[PDB]
Amino acid sequence: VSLPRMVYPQPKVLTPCRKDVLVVTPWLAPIVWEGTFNIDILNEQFRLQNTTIGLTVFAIKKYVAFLKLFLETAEKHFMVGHRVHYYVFTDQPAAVPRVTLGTGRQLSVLEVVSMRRMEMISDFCERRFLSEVDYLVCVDVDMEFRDHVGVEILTPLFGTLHPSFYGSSREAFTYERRPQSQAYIPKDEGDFYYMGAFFGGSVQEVQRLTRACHQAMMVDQANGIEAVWHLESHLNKYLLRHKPTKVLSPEYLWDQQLLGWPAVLRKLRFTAVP
Repeated sequence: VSLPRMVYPQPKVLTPCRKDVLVVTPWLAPIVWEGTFNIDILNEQFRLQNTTIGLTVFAIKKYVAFLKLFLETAEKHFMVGHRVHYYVFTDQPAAVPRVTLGTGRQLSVLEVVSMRRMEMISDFCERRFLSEVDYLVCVDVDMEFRDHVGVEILTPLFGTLHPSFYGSSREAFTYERRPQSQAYIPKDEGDFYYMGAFFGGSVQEVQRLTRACHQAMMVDQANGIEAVWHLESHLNKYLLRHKPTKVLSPEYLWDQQLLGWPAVLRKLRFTAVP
């Protein structure tokens, strides 16, 4: 459908807002920073498609303690105005807190180890996710939303710049460096260091990613090697070879106690818990 008439400031071709950071990758994917997007336009575009976003977390053993703050803050900040389906995978269904949800938002508790996590997405819940949501977003539970995380992130496949490495040279990236591992990346390769804690995309692309990562992890297991940073290492190999269609800035994965609040971050949207 057509967008309706909208009144907003004209984009200025010769006076770009963000001159301090790279806002597009060399394969022409946007890198999402505050000041690159008009959220009203994006909200219109995605609401006209009746977009449903699946937010998936694993909360095992003591990590169930983090669910209340995670879900409460997601209610304030994550995809507000859009349809949201939370999928909470846990070994303790009874410890999932009772959190009040806004309209058009639902929560499913799925009762159940990075390889086990990939199995849930690509195998056990494959049909379900295809039937229920348009996009899947995969995050860690020991986190809280502090600001807007919305449809600006949505795209066929995204990763997020790891907050410790966004300013680093590729030699410093903690990729798997042993050629015996399927996640191996040599010193002269690499675009970015993506964090394992925040990635997503269309259901089909996230399933493709998890299927590929699971295969790679099984091959490594058969060869008696475990990648240095586990899923994160495999995600980085996958995203090197299959370029993401958006990259999220570190606004989307931050640790203020560890890293402060640098000028390059206008907002701190999703953060580690103090």
